[PDB]
Amino acid sequence: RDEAGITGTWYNQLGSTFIVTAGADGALTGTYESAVGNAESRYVLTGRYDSAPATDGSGTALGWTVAWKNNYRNAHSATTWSGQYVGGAEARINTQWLLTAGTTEANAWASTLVGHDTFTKVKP
Amino acid sequence: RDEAGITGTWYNQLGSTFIVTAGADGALTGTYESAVGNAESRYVLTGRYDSAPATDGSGTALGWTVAWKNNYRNAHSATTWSGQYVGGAEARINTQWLLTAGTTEANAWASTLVGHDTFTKVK
Amino acid sequence: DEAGITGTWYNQLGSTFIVTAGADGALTGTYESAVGNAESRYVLTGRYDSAPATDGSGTALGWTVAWKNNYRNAHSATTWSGQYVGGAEARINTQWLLTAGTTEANAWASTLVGHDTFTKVK
Amino acid sequence: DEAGITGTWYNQLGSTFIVTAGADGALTGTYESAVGNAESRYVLTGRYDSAPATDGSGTALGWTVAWKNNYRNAHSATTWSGQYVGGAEARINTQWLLTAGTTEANAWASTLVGHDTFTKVKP
Repeated sequence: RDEAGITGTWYNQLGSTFIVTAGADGALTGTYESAVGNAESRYVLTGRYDSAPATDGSGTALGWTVAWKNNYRNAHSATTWSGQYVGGAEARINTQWLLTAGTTEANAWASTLVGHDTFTKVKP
Repeated sequence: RDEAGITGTWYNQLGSTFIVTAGADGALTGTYESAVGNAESRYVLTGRYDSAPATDGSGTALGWTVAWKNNYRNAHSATTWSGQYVGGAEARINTQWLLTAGTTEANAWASTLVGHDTFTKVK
Repeated sequence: DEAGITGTWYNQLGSTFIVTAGADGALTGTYESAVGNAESRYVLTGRYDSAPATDGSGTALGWTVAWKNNYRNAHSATTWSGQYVGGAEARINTQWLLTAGTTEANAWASTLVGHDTFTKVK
Repeated sequence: DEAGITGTWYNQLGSTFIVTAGADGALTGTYESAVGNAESRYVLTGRYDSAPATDGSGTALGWTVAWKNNYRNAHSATTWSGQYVGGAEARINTQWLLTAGTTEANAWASTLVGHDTFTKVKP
């Protein structure tokens, strides 16, 4: 388990804030606050992680989702982050993400942005 | 919202089976069974959807995650699907996905597959 | 194969992909997009595996269009990465990335991803 | 940006990208990968926006390598899509898709996705 390691507050290269708890049976629960886009304050996130990773120095696979609706705004969109947690002095979660917006069928070719976020326990 | 429309069993183009409950608060919970890769039986999934979508006939944005560990197997990996639900007679969830495996730092450039899954109510 | 790839292809959106595959592994031709900030034909260039596996695998390829021609400039570029699969029902199965020139501030939102399947008839 | 893009670039893995930007929007050159099933230099071709915006935006570009040369054939191709940012920190920021030739049964796992940043300084 990297339950110890994952749980807590993380920061990406944009200044976004990711607060998460890793449960014992593979759950990720928390809130996400984005520094960019059509977003204000905290959004619910849920995800999953590998609770029994390989002990061979490999990272721990995880992922989570945010739907960009809360008590402030609704951006009619959702982001999934897919990546791995890497332990050590400078712990890191390296991710790629997909951000899909609800579109009409004629616009659906342009529904989905892709990008990458690196999270550290210390802000930039 | 699409709570009723989304809740149920979905099948993708590979024969994979998505069983999902959409909650009133925007939650998705259920099980995923992959017909492909290093997987057997059901895996837990959790995700979110837009519980108050646009009414201009847009899709409903959603996403979910599966970590590929259950009682039977552990593939040391996780998939996320990001996409949108389109309701109607031929209801569809159109998704793109990222599958990341735990890797060493030297192999991290090769950690993440990308693909697309289209889910339908009937196989 | 050279001649199997060479020719006119159509995707699920009604776009038109006209390509010649060189013996040197080159792809050259033109792309006409049915959607987005585009009109008329655009130059494309790419590469393909000119000596693929013989075990029934497809043939890897990729190409780029920058969305500038004599009519329009959308300050963006698409790359398609995929594989050609021969046979009665010949297909090129691709995923693509479309990056627009952005400011540094908006760079997180620079790139769309999608998937196009090309066939020999519409 | 033709003079600015033209040159020898290195990514964070130490791969070498030698490119020439043409007047007519062409990119031509060689790529040498520090990782995967690769040896020596491979032909690349691509395109860039030869008349970009004047508003501080980057220059959109992309290129393709097929991983066949005289030394090796990985039966795969990578495309990089990104933008050139001029000036102080001269940078090409890209995302990439690496597709292998696969059987139809394995086509779900045909494509890797990643990100590479290029600078003229070898790290």
